Amino acid sequence: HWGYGKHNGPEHWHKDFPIAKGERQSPVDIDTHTAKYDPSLKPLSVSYDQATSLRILNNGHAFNVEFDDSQDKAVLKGGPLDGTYRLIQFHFHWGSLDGQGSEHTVDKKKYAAELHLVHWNTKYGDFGKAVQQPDGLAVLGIFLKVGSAKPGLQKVVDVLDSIKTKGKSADFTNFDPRGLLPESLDYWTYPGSLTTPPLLECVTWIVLKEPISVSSEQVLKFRKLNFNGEGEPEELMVDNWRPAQPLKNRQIKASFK
Ligand SMILES: Cc1cccc(S)c1
Ligand SMILES: [Zn+2]
Repeated sequence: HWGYGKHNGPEHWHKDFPIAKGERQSPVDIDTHTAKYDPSLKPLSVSYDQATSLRILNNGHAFNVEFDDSQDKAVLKGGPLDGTYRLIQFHFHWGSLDGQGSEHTVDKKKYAAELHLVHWNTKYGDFGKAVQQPDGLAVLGIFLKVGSAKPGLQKVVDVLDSIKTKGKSADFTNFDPRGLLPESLDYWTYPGSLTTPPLLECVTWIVLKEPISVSSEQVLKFRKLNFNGEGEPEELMVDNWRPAQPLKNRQIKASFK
């Protein structure tokens, strides 16, 4: 099955998921000089005050912090979006070395990691029906650079020892995702896809310009997770990023001058 190694990595995924070579795949390189400012973009609204986390799960590809999405809590709206998108989970993609890890790049620059806060369009009723629609998802993408620690991330780092291997989960209540946000909500936006199989083309990407800073110790703890299950040969969970894909017939728009 699919993964990030030599024999099952991104260059292989198209054989089980032909949409890998589709018309709106993600990630992409953001060429800052050609992303035009769009003064019709409305401002972005991130309302996370009532977010209710439940659990953290090592899925053998990344870890997911999962939210109760059964009520109208933790919503993203405004910016490029029509209507309201509900937070369901967040996860990260990261490298084996600080020089690589992000999925989107900015003028070919790779950041050490990238956070994806995944939201579904509430007009479609739940996540499963939303990923059958071209405007079913909105992903807020946030870059991480290594410098000062992010205090808001430490509760995640500290729980990773309890979900080292594929299939492990842990209770993870009362985590506040506002502590993972940078100061500015200036962003780039474009239509794209999940960056992991099944690579579905459902996503309005909203990629923040301002990275957050995490410490070298915080990211080193991500790199101690495992892709394998318990009792299997150890394969460190590193380099779980897909490289940039062809932009094709797409324009990237900037929310800021
Ligand atoms: C499940 C899911 C949703 C959105 C983006 C990614 S990379 C994955
Ligand atoms: Zn992702």
